[PDB]
Amino acid sequence: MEIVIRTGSGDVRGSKENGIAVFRGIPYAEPPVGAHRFTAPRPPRPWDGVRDATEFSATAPRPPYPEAIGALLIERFIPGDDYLTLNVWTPDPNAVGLPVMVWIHGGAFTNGSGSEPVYDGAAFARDGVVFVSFNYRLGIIGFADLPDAPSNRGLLDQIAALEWVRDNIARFGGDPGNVTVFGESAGAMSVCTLMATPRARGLFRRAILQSGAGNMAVAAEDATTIAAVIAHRLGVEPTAAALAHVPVAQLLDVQQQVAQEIQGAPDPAVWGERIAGGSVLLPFAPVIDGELLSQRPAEAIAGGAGHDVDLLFGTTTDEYRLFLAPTGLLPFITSDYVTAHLAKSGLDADAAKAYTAEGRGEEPGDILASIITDQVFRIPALRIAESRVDAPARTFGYEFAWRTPQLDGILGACHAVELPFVFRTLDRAASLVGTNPPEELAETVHNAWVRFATSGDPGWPAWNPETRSVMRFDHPVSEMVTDPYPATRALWDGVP
Repeated sequence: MEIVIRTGSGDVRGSKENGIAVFRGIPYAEPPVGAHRFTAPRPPRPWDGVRDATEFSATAPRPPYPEAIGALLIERFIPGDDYLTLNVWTPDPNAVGLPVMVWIHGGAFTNGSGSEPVYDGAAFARDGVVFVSFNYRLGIIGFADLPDAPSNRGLLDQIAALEWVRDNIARFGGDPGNVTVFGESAGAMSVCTLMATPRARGLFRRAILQSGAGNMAVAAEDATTIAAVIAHRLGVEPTAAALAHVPVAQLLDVQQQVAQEIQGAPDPAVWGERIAGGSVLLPFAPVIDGELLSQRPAEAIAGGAGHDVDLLFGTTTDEYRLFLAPTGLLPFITSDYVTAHLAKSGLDADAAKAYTAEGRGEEPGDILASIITDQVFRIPALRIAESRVDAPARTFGYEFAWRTPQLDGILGACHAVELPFVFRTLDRAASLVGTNPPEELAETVHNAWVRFATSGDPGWPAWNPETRSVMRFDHPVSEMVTDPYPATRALWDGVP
């Protein structure tokens, strides 16, 4: 049952699990402890002999998800400091040139891990694909901007993991020249960021963006404000020199309070006018630091970044209901709040009527969820696709429309719902998808992902601005649709 493969830092021992070879917790960077919380990832100290790679490693420090989210998205924490590791599933390390899929987990840049049970790679390996997942630094440690630390450690970690794949995956049966990077939410936003980052050059041939685009980056001046507030609350200076010594529980407490304040209504006396006015979507997203990431990923992609990479992208029909619906408070939202929200984007109150006309909500709270779905997910995804009209590589789109039955159906096809369908891990995701989700749909979705990694074509017509065609996944029927929701789409043509 043991299987020993040579890496770059030494031999690792995995296990053969039913025609599949699995390796868990292969280190790709030295433990980021103390001052090394904030330094660039360092390749692991090489070793003689065989290091065990049969168990998942520690995961990155993270606070709990907010209570309502956390009941639906149940995380598995693994203790320890040696968390910059990756995991490989392959049908046979001696195979020749298999497609390689590298998963970047989501979690708002503060949560998640590569080793969550829902991200199990076995179904990909069974289908002839080498699958890799990994952990990267999160939150303050991963992304808070400090004058004495390289920016965006978590992005550097993702680059280091992808370099590990380039330099080692052939020994696991994979073609380094056929890597599809994929991710969901913050993982998909990370992929877009990597497309806009010169340091990530050549590390992937294809990309799958599940519910994330190029909008999620923190302006350098806002990151400086965020670090200053964090340091003030910790009673230390806003430097890596100071934060290297703060106990991690104290870091996570301040981090979680910052996350809560920015998600709500930030007090201008604490945060300044920009942040109080909503200039930060996620406060630990990658910083536009100027050297690693020179501009917001959306603008880089509009100028050609990633146009050589084949792209499959999509969103769920009801993305933002995950954040607004599960506590039963949607019915209290008022029309005047929706109108004020539309006004922040320069749209008139009657924009709400376009949502209702397209079946995207009759009550104000339902309309608000659809608006924010468009602002955060759907329109940013479409802007990337539109930018690629003349790209040499191919572009395909999907809409994941299957609705989860949890909480009497109130979530619809909410954010994250496609995850266990992609991975064929429905029995591990019942908190989000319920007890009896359709395995046929998991087969359909997962097989399309395998086809895309294999060939760059998921098996349906390419996306273009003429017909704007996407595969609408649902059960019992999945089928192509053209330019869904066109009137609500057109509302956003001139919005900043």
